[PDB]
Amino acid sequence: IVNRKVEHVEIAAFENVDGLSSSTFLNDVILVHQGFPGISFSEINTKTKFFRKEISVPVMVTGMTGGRNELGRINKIIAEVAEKFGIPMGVGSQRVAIEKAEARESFAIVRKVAPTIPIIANLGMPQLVKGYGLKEFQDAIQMIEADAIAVHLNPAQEVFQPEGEPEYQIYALEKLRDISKELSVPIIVKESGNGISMETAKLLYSYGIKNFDTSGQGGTNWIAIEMIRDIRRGNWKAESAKNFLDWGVPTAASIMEVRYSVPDSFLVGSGGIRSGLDAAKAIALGADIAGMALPVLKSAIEGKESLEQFFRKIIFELKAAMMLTGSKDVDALKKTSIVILGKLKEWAEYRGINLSIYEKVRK
Amino acid sequence: IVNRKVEHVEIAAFENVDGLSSSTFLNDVILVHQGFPGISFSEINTKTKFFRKEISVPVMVTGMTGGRNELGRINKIIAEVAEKFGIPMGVGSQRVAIEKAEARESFAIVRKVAPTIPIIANLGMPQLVKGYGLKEFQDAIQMIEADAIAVHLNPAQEVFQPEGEPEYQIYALEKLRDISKELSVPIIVKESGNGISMETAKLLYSYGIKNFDTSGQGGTNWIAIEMIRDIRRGNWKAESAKNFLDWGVPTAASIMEVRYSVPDSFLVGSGGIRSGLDAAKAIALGADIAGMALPVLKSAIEGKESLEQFFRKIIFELKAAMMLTGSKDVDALKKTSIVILGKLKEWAEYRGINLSIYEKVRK
Amino acid sequence: IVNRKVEHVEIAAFENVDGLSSSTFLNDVILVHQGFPGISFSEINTKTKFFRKEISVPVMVTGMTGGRNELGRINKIIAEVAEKFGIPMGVGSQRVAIEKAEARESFAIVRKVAPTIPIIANLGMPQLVKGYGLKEFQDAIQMIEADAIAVHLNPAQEVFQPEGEPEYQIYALEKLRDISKELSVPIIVKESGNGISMETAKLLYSYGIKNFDTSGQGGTNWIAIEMIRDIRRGNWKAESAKNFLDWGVPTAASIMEVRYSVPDSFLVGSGGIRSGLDAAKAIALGADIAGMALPVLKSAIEGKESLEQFFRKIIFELKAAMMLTGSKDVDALKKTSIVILGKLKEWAEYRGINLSIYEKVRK
Amino acid sequence: IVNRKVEHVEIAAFENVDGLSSSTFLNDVILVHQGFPGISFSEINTKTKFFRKEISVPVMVTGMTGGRNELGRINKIIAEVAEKFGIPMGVGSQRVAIEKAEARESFAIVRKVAPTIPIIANLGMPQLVKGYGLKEFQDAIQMIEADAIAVHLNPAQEVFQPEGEPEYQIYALEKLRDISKELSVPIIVKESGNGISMETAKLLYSYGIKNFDTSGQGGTNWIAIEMIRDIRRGNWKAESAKNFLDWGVPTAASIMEVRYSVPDSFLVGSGGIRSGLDAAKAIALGADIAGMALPVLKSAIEGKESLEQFFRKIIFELKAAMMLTGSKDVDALKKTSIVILGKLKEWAEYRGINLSIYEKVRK
Amino acid sequence: IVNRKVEHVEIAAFENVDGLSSSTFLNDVILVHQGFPGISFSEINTKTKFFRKEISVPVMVTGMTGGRNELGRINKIIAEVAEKFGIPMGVGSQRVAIEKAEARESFAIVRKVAPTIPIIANLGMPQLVKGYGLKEFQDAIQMIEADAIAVHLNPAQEVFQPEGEPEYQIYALEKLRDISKELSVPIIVKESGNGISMETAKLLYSYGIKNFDTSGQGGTNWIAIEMIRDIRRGNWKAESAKNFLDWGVPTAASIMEVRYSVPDSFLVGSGGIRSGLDAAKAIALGADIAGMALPVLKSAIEGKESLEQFFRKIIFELKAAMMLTGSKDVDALKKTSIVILGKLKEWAEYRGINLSIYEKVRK
Ligand SMILES: Cc1cc2c(cc1C)N(C[C@H](O)[C@H](O)[C@H](O)COP(=O)(O)O)c1[nH]c(=O)[nH]c(=O)c1N2
Ligand SMILES: Cc1cc2c(cc1C)N(C[C@H](O)[C@H](O)[C@H](O)COP(=O)(O)O)c1[nH]c(=O)[nH]c(=O)c1N2
Ligand SMILES: Cc1cc2c(cc1C)N(C[C@H](O)[C@H](O)[C@H](O)COP(=O)(O)O)c1[nH]c(=O)[nH]c(=O)c1N2
Ligand SMILES: Cc1cc2c(cc1C)N(C[C@H](O)[C@H](O)[C@H](O)COP(=O)(O)O)c1[nH]c(=O)[nH]c(=O)c1N2
Ligand SMILES: Cc1cc2c(cc1C)N(C[C@H](O)[C@H](O)[C@H](O)COP(=O)(O)O)c1[nH]c(=O)[nH]c(=O)c1N2
Repeated sequence: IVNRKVEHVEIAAFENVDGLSSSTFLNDVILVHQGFPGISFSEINTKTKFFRKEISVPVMVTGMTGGRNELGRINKIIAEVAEKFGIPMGVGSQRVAIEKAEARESFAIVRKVAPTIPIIANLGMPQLVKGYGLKEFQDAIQMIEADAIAVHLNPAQEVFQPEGEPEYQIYALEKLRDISKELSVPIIVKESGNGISMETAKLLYSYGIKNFDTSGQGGTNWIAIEMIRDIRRGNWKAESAKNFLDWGVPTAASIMEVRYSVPDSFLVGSGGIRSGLDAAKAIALGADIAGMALPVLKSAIEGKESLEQFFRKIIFELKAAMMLTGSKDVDALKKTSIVILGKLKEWAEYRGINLSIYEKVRK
Repeated sequence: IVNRKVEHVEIAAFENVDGLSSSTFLNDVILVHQGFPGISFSEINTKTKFFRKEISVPVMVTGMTGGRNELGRINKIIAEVAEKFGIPMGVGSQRVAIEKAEARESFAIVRKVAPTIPIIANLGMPQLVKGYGLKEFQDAIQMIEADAIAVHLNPAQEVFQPEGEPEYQIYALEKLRDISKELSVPIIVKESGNGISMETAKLLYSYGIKNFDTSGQGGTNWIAIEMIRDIRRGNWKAESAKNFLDWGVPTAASIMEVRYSVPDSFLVGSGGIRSGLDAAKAIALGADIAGMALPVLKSAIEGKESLEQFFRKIIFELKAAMMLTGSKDVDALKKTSIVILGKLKEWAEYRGINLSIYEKVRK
Repeated sequence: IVNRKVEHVEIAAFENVDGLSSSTFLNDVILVHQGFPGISFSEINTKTKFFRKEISVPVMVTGMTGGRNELGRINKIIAEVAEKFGIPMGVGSQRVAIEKAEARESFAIVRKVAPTIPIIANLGMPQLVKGYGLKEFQDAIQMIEADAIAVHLNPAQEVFQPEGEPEYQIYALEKLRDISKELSVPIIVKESGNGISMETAKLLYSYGIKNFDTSGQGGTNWIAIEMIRDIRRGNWKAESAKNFLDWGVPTAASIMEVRYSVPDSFLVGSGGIRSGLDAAKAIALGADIAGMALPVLKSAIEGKESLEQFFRKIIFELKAAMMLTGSKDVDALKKTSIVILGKLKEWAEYRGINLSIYEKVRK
Repeated sequence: IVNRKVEHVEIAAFENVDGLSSSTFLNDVILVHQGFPGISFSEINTKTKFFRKEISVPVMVTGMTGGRNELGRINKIIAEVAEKFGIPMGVGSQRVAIEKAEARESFAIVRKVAPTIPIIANLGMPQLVKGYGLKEFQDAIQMIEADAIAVHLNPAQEVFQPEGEPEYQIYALEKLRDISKELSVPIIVKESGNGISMETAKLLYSYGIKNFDTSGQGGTNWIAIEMIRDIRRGNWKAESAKNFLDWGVPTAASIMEVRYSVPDSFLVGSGGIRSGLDAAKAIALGADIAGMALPVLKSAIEGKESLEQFFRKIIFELKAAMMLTGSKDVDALKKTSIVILGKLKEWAEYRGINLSIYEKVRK
Repeated sequence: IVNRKVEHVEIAAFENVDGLSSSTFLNDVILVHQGFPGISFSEINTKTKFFRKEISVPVMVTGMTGGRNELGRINKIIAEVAEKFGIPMGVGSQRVAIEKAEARESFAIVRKVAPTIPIIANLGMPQLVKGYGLKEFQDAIQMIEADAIAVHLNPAQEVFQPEGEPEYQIYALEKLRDISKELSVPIIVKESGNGISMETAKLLYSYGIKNFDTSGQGGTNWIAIEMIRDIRRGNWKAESAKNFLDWGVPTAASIMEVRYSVPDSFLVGSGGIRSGLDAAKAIALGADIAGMALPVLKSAIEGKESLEQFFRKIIFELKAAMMLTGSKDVDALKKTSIVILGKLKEWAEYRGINLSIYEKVRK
């Protein structure tokens, strides 16, 4: 509590950037109550598959950090709790540990304290245009004995950074498609707060990507975070960032767009998942699991007991929503009755998402 | 800073008239975020055609002023900055310069400091019913070696002015049609804050006019400006003007209406364009270029450095929206995916704009 | 200013009952602006027919009062101004003057100071329920040399009266149909603030009534007026009236319902008409004439000059809406382009108003 | 209603400058209610002396305008109503009419329609600073057969003028003392919205001035008026004027300061007098007469009838305050019981106004 | 605009810490307006003495920064503008430059571009408790050829720092008294936002300090700044700092306390001076000169022209206050009439500041 944290963690944890001027559109999704659930709360089974492993609840912690000692302390807390609950955990970008051996332990610690759960490696898509490839993926994976690797897209954050220029030439996907052949674990492509559209999902699927993490708008606003970095430097790009605070595909729309355009994908619904009711909605809408990042960071900073109480609350809320929809298991929740209203309805109509066909696909 | 400005400039620059009680409907248009853009920021090309010239960015400054020394100094600042950025500039109505030789310099200064960019001349449609014709158009054009001439429509402003009566007999378009035959440059017909409908666009097109500048409601509210002139005179028309503050076709609806009804038009989207994101929206919706007047005037009054900063910000915001839609160039932006929601969707439905065919036409 | 007025006039003029918790739905109707109107302001012709007479402007003052000296003074003001402007005027219910000779002059004064315009007699439907018949109708007409007689429906007001029991049995319409055979002037059936539905209009038309005045919700709220009378008496019906403050067909929807269900009707659009723009919207939507009551009462109380200024304002606003839709005359305004949005659109869709056929019917 | 008014009249009448960010402190003065007044309403006598004449009510209209035709029309309205009510009227500064013969009639009209009441000429102190002398003072008096001449102080307004440099050297008071020797009528020195302090009153009294008009803060805010002129010119002095909007001695404190420091003065209490109750408070606090300017201007603009209703209201409110303090005449109101509270009390204590002796002085 | 600033400068310039939950009490001080000033604006003389030099205006820029290249750039701007306006400038703490030769140039540059005005060096009282002695003071003075050195007190900022333990033992004052013997320039002791009380002023004067800078609460809130640094680190001291946001002696009360307790002091009135009227109030209350820091930093960050404009406004506001109190020079302003009200009057009463004697002392 004396030394400063890296600036992006300092801002995410302590500034007003969660859902700032943005929306998941989850308020436009209603799960229909069943006054006769047909199940017992104690029979509800929240187990599900995550590649070759079984996990205890259809939630994951998505990648955030690593690379300095204090960041390894936060990673260790999150991993210990994730191991206890049987939930998968992604790490943050491993680029610093690829570059510097001293940064490695703040990632490897995760696997030491969480030997059984799925652990998910992380590198950013622009690194593929800047020299990273098969070897650096394998290094990231072996560092934490990962069961998958996430490749993140963050062009909106990069456009509004004080220095910088997003680079997403098609060569990156050509290289990723090559790497996907040689890796021993699956690739998931995720956004970083601005969501995945049907066009992007279909382009990724054409290069062999089958696993996606929506990371839609409505949760951590990385455009807001770069706006605050720009404010702190007296950088005029801050006022430009302000005009883009509601840029991106809202999480509920991105889950519908990826499930509809890639019906057989393995889909993580994330970006603004803050309760187990949000998690249930994301699954019923079409995700296979719900992901969360910021609220886990905030609770882990408060400490291990805070984070265990956080997962207790999320799991309770998910099971309440399953009980009150008569969903005895995760498969039943994916098929349960919903109502779609409001702006989400209008988004799907304009985008050509024929709801009857949608309903069949999501199940 | 001692002498009063002309009354309409004083009010537009310093009273609350920008979007007063009115709306562009641009908030109902969303550009769909592409988390894999397929391009590098440094590859984005914003060049586009403006008649026989290329311009650097698909934006123009539309006509505002001229005719007095202090107005000449604002024109000179705006023209030097436009020249430096490679953007077209319209001047304000040249009627006073046609009438008085001493008023000419405050228009001509534009072409002196901006020898390369397109410069657009300006006369009012009602002058055509009051003796102006071919010679006065040629004179307006020669005064600034213009590349085009804008003919403005402002009946709403004229209805509420303390004095006066709009005159828009069809003879004006008969005369404009004859003129267009003899002129060496194209004619653009523009509104002045209340927008172009399908009926107006089709009537103009039927007299040979193919170049339109929407100047929709949502930006400078000229009904509110005359309301303020009437308030200042103790004139009761002020309360009637109040009842019409939201009169007009909103800029986004007018861009759709003109593009749908006149698919081969060259279309400036203006009226309440206040960021490069608004500009990108207007182009994606169907415009060829985005036009701005009031914010350029306010920054030019602050000075040359303020207006250079203003254009740097608009350009950066337009490039951010192109980067985040995967639009490598202006042609790509015109075909990028959008969502239309809300009142703009209801407007297009009632007006018979078949969205399937809309999407095809805008591209 | 020393003696109290009759209670319903005192409440209407001075309590907050105009539009209380109620809506005309006119905000959902947009008149499409035409930047090239095709006319000059001075050629606009506002003349129209009202039965066998021509009137100067398509607006009428609907019935409000009469029956005491002070009410006769307000009637004289309204009538002299109406005569000067060439606009028709209805009087308030003539029941008291049928009952008492001393109450006659406060009605007859209207024809004395207004010899040329149309003057519309008034009796309530509940008087036909109670045995008024042909002679009392003839006497109401003769008293003011009326050009028509309006029969008002006010069941909502009657239900919430401290004393009240409305009776609206079908034999009253049998009596009215018999009476219509023997009168020299046409009958108009109007509501009193809660609007005419398609069922009510079709029922009235089946008994021979062809002239209707909507008197929809959104203007004077007569449920609110009786709520206030109940409050002043410590009567618990006030809380019940509160629950009905938004009861009734909104003016814009009643115009649509009557014009669609009775396409040949002569239709006054009234209830909450408060500007010339509201008047123009009522006519473009399907009315022949716009009617107003409360704002005329409030201005007449202020005095003759205040009421002349009031009409000047309404007329100017109507002509501005005509000018800015390119409507050279009232017939053109009836066919001008509009947009219907919002709740009005949903109301019409649910009620089976096929908008295509609506547009044809209204013109 | 078509030509613009002179700028300071346009701003005063129609912008929000009455009491802007300023206070009369009259809310800190309570007149003690007397439940047994000892008089009947009809015996109240409001007559008082104004120099050699008797006036009907202890109120005057203070100087505002003149010098153009339209300003002459407002002066004629005020003067005819003042003559009808028996109240004195001052004219606005006569500088323009001293400079230009064509501007004379807009002042002289006052004496033509008001032959009997006191009429007070007006010139500014800055004219004495600039070499106006005895003949220009005599000419200002003769122009309207004035009964007195007011010399106004307006340094605060002059400091914030776009153009301004106030000069208030002691030789002007030497000139004024010389002039006073040779005039046939008395001089009143008044402020212009920022109030007379004890230092200023004692300095003026040392040069022979015995008649003062407080013109304190809380009413028309002339710093605010010049702030608005600076805003309209894009002049940065506007922000400085903003910081001074509450500069000056509040009217109630200026009445106390002048009556205490100059106990034999003839004292007009003005600045923010807006009701007959404010007028009665000013007199009970120590003024001889209450003066008003802005509300008279606003009512005269409305018309003769509006200004007659205005005076009827002020007079009735004054007589109600006289009745309810048991004050049968103006002398009694001057001695009636009051309470001083709040900031006014603290102001007086800090300024060394021994309230015991204050009560004796005021009476 | 790309690299981060040092954290205290980032927070002060761009977070909401000016006057946060604190008050100068300057709103309780009124300068009495003089409607006959007795002077001309052009004759007002703002020159005054600052030790052995004459300065152009009685305002100084107090110490803020230096020690890194970007901090040297801001110092260069402030010193160039200060030299232009003839106003003294203090630098920020020189500790880093005593420690590291590379940090010297970012202070020295001040004397290079400002060869004439008074420059004031700066070290903290905590360096005397640690270890600094005569040579390090001499070195700070020679580094910039200073005309005086300020020694700052900042115990409240130190208490709330994430790492802090303030130490203010009396041997530091013994050391300062010994150093003062051997310096060739005077020492000023200043606070840093929490004000100087009569106890602290008397204690300092007993060790030979004769020059003081109040730096009261109401301006830059350094407990707020440390509160935000604590929030950024997740440090629970932030909630404790919250409870102390309004800790300290308000600037106006600190000026009265130090002038009353040390009547012969040379006194800078600072902490929340934001306009020339604030500056005038501080001088009239008892200060010799008014000091500012934060608004100078914010303008310097915008650029040299912004800073020049900021000083033009301050000087104009000061001269307006001088003009409107009839104060021909600074000595006159120091004796001009005031009113003290409200909490400031209560504070002085409770603290035994006999206002009679106060008046005499301040003059
Ligand atoms: C502090 C912190 C840091 C990072 C992130 C987030 C946070 C809060 N996120 C993005 C994260 O995985 C997730 O996609 C978004 O934050 C949206 O989910 P939430 O709204 O936060 O639940 C992230 N994403 C990733 O792929 N690589 C990483 O290095 C990081 N770093
Ligand atoms: C002060 C000023 C003056 C003018 C205008 C505007 C302003 C702000 N505009 C209309 C302008 O070109 C534009 O169509 C509208 O103002 C809408 O765009 P903005 O919302 O202002 O960006 C205008 N247009 C025109 O064709 N001739 C002209 O003389 C003027 N004068
Ligand atoms: C004071 C007053 C008195 C009456 C009325 C109204 C008012 C305000 N109205 C109803 C009126 O004609 C009209 O239908 C409604 O008031 C709705 O129009 P406005 O919203 O008032 O313009 C009414 N109508 C009627 O047919 N006979 C009448 O006696 C009266 N009395
Ligand atoms: C429109 C207008 C114009 C003038 C003024 C006022 C107004 C409103 N006032 C000042 C006026 O006499 C009076 O002292 C102040 O306005 C304060 O009183 P009110 O608050 O306005 O009642 C003013 N006074 C003066 O002595 N000579 C003048 O020429 C004018 N001009
Ligand atoms: C960014 C910045 C940094 C510094 C300061 C201020 C600011 C704004 N201040 C305190 C400054 O001199 C002054 O006493 C207080 O800020 C109060 O005055 P203002 O309210 O800021 O005008 C300060 N004082 C000091 O003696 N040595 C220093 O190093 C600094 N550093």
